[PDB]
Amino acid sequence: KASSSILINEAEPTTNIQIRLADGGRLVQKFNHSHRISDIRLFIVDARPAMAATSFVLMTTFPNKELADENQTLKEANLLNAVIVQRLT
Repeated sequence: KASSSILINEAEPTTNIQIRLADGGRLVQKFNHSHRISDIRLFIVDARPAMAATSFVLMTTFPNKELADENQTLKEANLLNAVIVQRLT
């Protein structure tokens, strides 16, 4: 089952990415530093009813860099910003 319930524990430091829609839509995504952004694929697929065919992108603001994962933990990307911004257009 797509993660979907990816929630940030209230006892450990984890990264949380939020996504807003240019049409007045908003979604919250919480990820763990030891997880792989690949998990987002199942999560998105779970709530991918409208995104079905929407051009979107995910990027962080602090360092101002384009997302970049791999497959292992999330911090391994060296970009663990904790709070990232995702745009939907």
